[PDB]
Amino acid sequence: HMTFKAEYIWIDGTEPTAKLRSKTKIITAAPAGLDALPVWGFDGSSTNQAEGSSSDCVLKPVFSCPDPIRGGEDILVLCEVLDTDMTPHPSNTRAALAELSERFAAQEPVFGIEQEYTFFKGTRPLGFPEGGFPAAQGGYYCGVGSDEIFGRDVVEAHLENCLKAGLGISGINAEVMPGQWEFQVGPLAPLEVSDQLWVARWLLYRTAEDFEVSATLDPKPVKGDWNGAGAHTNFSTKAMREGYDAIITAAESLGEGSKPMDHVKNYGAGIDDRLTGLHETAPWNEYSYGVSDRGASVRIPWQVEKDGKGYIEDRRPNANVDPYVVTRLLVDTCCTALEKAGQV
Amino acid sequence: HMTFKAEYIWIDGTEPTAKLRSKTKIITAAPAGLDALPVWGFDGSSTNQAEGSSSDCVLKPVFSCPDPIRGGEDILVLCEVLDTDMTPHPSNTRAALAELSERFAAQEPVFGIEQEYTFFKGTRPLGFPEGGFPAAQGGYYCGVGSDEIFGRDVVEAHLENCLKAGLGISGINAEVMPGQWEFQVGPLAPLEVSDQLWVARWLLYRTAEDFEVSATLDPKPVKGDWNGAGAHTNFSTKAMREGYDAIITAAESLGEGSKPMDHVKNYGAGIDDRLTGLHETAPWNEYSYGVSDRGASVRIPWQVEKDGKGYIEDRRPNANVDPYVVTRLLVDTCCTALEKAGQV
Amino acid sequence: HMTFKAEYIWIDGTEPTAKLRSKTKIITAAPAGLDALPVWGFDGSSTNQAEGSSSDCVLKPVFSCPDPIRGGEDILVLCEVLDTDMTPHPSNTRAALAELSERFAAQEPVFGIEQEYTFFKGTRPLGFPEGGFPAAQGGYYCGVGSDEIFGRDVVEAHLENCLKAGLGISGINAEVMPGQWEFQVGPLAPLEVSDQLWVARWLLYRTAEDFEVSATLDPKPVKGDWNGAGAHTNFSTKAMREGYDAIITAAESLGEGSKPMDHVKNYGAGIDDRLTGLHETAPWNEYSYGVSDRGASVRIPWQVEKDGKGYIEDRRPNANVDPYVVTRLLVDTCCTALEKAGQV
Amino acid sequence: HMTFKAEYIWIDGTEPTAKLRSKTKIITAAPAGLDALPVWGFDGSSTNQAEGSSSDCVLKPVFSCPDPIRGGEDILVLCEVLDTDMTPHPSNTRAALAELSERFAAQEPVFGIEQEYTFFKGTRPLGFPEGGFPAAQGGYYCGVGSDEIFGRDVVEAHLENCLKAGLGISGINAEVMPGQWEFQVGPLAPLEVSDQLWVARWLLYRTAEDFEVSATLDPKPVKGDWNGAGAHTNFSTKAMREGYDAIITAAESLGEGSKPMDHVKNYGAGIDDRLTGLHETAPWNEYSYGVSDRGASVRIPWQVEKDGKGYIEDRRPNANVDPYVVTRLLVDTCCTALEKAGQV
Amino acid sequence: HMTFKAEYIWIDGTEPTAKLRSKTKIITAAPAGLDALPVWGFDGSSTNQAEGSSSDCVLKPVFSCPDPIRGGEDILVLCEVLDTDMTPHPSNTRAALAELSERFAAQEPVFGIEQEYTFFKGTRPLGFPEGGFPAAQGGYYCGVGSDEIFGRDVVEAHLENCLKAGLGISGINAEVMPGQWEFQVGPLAPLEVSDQLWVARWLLYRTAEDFEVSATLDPKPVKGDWNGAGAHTNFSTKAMREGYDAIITAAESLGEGSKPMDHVKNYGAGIDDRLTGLHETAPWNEYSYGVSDRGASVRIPWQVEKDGKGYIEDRRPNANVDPYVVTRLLVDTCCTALEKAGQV
Ligand code: NA
Ligand code: NA
Repeated sequence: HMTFKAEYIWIDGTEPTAKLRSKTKIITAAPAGLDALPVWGFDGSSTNQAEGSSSDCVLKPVFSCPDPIRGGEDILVLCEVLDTDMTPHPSNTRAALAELSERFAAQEPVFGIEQEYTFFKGTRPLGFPEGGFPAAQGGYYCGVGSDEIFGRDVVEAHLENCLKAGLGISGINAEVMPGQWEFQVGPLAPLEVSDQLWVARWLLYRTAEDFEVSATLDPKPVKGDWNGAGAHTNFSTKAMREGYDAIITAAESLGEGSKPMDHVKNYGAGIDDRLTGLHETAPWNEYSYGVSDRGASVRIPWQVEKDGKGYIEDRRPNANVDPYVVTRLLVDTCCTALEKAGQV
Repeated sequence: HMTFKAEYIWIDGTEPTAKLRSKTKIITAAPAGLDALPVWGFDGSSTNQAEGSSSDCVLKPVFSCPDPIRGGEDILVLCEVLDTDMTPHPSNTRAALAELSERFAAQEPVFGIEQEYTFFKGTRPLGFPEGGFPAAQGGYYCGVGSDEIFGRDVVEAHLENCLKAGLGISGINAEVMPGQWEFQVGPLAPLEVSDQLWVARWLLYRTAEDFEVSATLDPKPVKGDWNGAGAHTNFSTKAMREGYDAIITAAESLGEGSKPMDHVKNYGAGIDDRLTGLHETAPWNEYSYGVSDRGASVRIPWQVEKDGKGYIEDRRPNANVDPYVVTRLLVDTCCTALEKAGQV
Repeated sequence: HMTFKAEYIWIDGTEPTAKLRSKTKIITAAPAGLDALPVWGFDGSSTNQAEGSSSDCVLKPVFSCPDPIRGGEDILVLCEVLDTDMTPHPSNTRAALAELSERFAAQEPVFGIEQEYTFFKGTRPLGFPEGGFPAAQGGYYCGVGSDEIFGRDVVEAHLENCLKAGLGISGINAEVMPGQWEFQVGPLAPLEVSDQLWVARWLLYRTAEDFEVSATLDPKPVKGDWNGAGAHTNFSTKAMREGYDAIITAAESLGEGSKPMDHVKNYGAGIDDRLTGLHETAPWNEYSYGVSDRGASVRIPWQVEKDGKGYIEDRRPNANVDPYVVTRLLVDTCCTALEKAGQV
Repeated sequence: HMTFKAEYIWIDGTEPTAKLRSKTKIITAAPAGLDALPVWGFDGSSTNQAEGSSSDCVLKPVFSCPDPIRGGEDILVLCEVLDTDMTPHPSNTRAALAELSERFAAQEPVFGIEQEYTFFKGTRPLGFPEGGFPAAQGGYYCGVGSDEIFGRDVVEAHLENCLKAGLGISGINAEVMPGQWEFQVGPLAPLEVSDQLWVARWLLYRTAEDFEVSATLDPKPVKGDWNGAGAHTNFSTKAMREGYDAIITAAESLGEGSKPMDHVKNYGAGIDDRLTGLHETAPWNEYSYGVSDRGASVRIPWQVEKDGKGYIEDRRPNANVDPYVVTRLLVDTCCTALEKAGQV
Repeated sequence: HMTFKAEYIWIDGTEPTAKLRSKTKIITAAPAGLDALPVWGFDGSSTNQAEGSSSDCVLKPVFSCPDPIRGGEDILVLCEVLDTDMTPHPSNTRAALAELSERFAAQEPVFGIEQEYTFFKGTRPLGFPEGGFPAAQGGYYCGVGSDEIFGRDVVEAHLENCLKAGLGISGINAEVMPGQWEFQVGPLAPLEVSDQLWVARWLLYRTAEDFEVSATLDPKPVKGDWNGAGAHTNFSTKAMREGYDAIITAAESLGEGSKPMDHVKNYGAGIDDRLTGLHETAPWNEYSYGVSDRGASVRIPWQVEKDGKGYIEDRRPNANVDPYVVTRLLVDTCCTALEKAGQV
């Protein structure tokens, strides 16, 4: 049997937005999926999962895939973080989703996440001239040419790495702001879409190291009329894919009670800076939904309304949202209302 | 079974000159030609097919070829743009040509397009020294050597890419201005010549990104005696290839009525800057045709006149002309006169 | 017959800290393991193993592995240094360890060494800006991304080289200080852990040459709150892996008599700069041990205390400790105390 | 069936020294040698082969070989230039040589050309320091090492390309001036040597583009005691290869009548700058010949005088001579004189 | 039939120190070793083998090997230089050695040469900072790491090149001065060691060209306490390999009569700058020999004295010595004395 490299990847307890951590384990064993991979540990003081004298943390594999960069038999191992007593660590946001995922498995929730990000070279946006601004927006989005496209080599390398890892990438595109890009993950189950997006994020930062650039998931990287970075989330249940009434209930459910504030205060840090009335999308403090409405909080695509079935698009989440969090909330809110409505 | 990349390419509604757009779709299916390729959509506001609050657009594949850059099983997909009701979008200029292509199919129109372009590095022409001018024109055209040739690495990469894509390239050459180049598409039927030229343009910008340079189809990139960039168009019907009388009819039809202004006002933005009396070609406001006359609006090549059959060359179109448009006008004007004349 | 390259590597007599030396021998003989390798010699005057007019030294191979850098049939040969009468040279610290390894072979001592190091470009730390300081520590440790990760290309290259060399590397990680890294060697027998670590160090310096950077094993490369570089050593015997009783015995033995100073004055040059009271760990001048205490001289991990068996961690050795010396001392102190207690 | 690239190369009508021009034709046909290769055309106004209103020029293939740079099935096509009536264009210097070649085919004339050139980076000689002079000549000629050798990478690539092209190269060497080089073509018949040399020149400029340097055939690139660039020509007939009497006849024919100025005024532009009394060879205004005399206009090598048979070397032609011209003149003068003398 | 490149390499008549010259010959023949290779010629005026009006020189192949740089079937041809009458040219030092080799062939003389050299980037030593000095000597010799090792990539390409050439390289190491290196050739017969060392020298300069650095065999490249470059020579005869009495006769013969001055004045230019009293070795004006004496002119290694048989080491020759000269002088002096002594 063989010796291989295992990259253990986890999420820390940094505030307001948590960060990825990883280290390499050299494993000398007979290959098997996930279940044969050892739990591991690290020092919490260094990752804000203590920054104190009593937290030592345990790494528990939850997802694994091939390491496309290292190649060969090497693998990536996404972990959840546990306390020494094997209970979920307070930073752990996966465990809550797993519970809700299981609770609502009958409805078969499916997600697509459109993850945006912006390239930087140091403090400078990669698409910006030093000490200045590029031409106004219009030619960057879905663009071509050196004048309007920045970081394509990175984006292509990242896309190839994600596919080699087996992640469900449906597309990529260049965004409205120069040096701003998007990739779409899904359609997938709530734990699976969330796990893959974190791994895909890890691949983006990591791939970009070789090109000596940085990527940021900051929602408003440059102040002004320059475009924000979102993480639009597409969501449906079997009933929603079957009929239009479920589609309306889900959209209505998000507008009920404290749910608008409940989601928005968990949809990523600095959300007030990105969600303004004037550009995309709607203000963070009011909820709306509509057909083909890019100004609404939630959009129902024109095809969905025509077909009387489909999915809905939540345009509120920031590019820096935790996928474990956004998926949990939408499943908790929408699926609960659908059960009550009998639209299951 | 396989996963492959599809780059969906389209033309936007930008004024005065429309621009290429592209995004990547990841497709998991059994390969089949074009008809099996899914229709797609995009948000028009970002592409001047709204820049408003109401436009959603549909992508309909019309042409496909291998992606020479990605390689393997990856492909390029040229699309036309439709409204949600599947009617042509106002930006769509292919549909009018497709209609005219059908109307005159018995005459069998064929086109060759000589597409010129100029390399730039930022705001600087690639062949120009920073802050200055190179030696006057004369040694650049069909030249050799580092002193007189700029961007050959890009040009060669681009040509190989076109051929791998299966495009009908007949030749390439270095042009009169330093860092100015030409490639020839044809001979082809009107839709095919127009589609392939658009894909070849897209390949040019995209190929040049890797070399950190820009290409421009601006008709007069440098003011003065420096050469303009045209897209000279060669055109014929079966009757023109058979006999000389149809050639004179074709040449005369372009000078009748409002046809000179009708063509010239669709022959690209900034045509007044390129079409001056003094150098190439003829002034934009007067129509002339002649045998072997490079100062004329339309030239009859000396071989065509010797053989009593051949084609004609329209020297008026700018390098920034829409191929869908220039082909449509020539088919409309020339083929209509030939039908009346009985020369079909 | 065939020719292959052999890199003869040794440790000099430099003070306070000894240095690696190497040269290449071209061998035309039939390959066989270690025993067929010729003894060799060198000039001591140049290596601080004379600095006089009478010392000629003999190189005798003790370990060999593939040269991962040269590749093919080429090999690395680690040697010990002997006088011309074939007795150990005064610089030789392996020979003391070899006697003790045999004397206590029944206890089956095993070591793991966590070897930290810092990248430099000239006098500047690789993770530091010129003339300045980076953001405070926190995001570097086990990090990802260009803002926080420096020297990863070297680290992957070094790790792949160690594994190709067949060395027992258990893991690597990015450390608390920017441009600081760690690799873990073990678990291994005392001479074997010591031999492989020296070869791994040589591989680090040599691999880093290709990237035009430097590595240092200096214990406090930057003054202040910036992290020191250590070589934490994990140690156990069969009795220790069997029971908790040996662990207390092992931990107390290190605190008895002159053993704290006996060890500490051999635990690397400049130890007073790294082992300060205020942060990790304990002052270089006081010995303490405790369960899960990162501030102690010796820590008993929580898993070890829970299982009533395991190993102990000596947090005192500097990154510049000689592994032959630190391993010898721990085996000498702990195994002697364990024998007396009957706990073997 | 297959598609391949054909690079049509020709010589223009520029004065005083004509220049190479080239463009690419994409061919989709079954390969066959030269005769199946299409005639082509170009615009003369841009190449000093019109600068007028009546010249359209015809490209007629006369020689072809593989394209060593493009590789595969791609080829280089050397053409001669014709008027539209298929007669030789005034710039065409090949046709005069072809008449004369056939006229004297019984004597079997053969030529070898030692073609010198100098590398430049912009206005700076590649072997020169910026703003200054290198050490005086002596260590450059046939030298080795970075201090004395400049452009070898270009030189090796050019040689490998020529051999891949099938050209008759006998040798290369580094010349007396730094960054000055030589290659030898031959021994060959007059049309072939001239054709191959032109292709070898074209390959030199073209290869050098990739290294971002220039090559010049200027006879005196740097003024002063720095060495000039010549094109020494080796010439013989069957009678000359047979006997010494023909050699004397050949050597004497060049000194008769107006033949010295007749040749010299066609031996390249700026010949007065290179051919001075003081160094090589003899002054441009006097004819001399001698055995082994490098200061003479024409040299009889010592082996030729020893063997009583051989060839002669004309040391007068500049590096910028047209090979079609020098070969025509030497054949015309010597072969005519040999005929009159009866030594054929 | 096939074509291969032959690089003809020779030594010039430059004073005080001769230089390598080379040119390329293109050969079209059936391959065979040495005997099938054509003699060639060159112009002496350019190479200090005339600097007059009467020398044309002949190249006669004496040694050949594969060209490791060109690879494939291409070869290096080391030549000796002859006058046109086929007698040895005055610059030729090989011919003298060939005579003594035959005269003393019965004694079976054998040589090893340790060839030192220093890297330069322009006028600056490669290991020196611009405008200053690096740390004092001690860590460079047999060193590792970017701080102390300079030019290793060149050294490695060169070593691999020499082995591919089939040259007898026994080892390489880094020397006391930064950017100073050594390779050892031998043990071999006098003509073979001398021929291989010249080819190895030629390969070093040539390999170093690709890295854009220079190598020098200057004996004292930086004035002061910085180390000189020598060419230590190991020498033995069959009798010396058999017994110690022969060893003593050889060491004494070198101290007799005019032998110390005869050798020293032929041991390379600038020997007085390297051979000073203070340091290594002995002053150029005094002869001494001793066992293990690094300060003696000639050293008898300790193994030789222990075993009562072996070789001797002449530490006097400069790195810029002609191997043909040092080997001849050593054979003449020692072997002559051994014949008289009856120790043959
Ligand atoms: Na990050
Ligand atoms: Na030299």
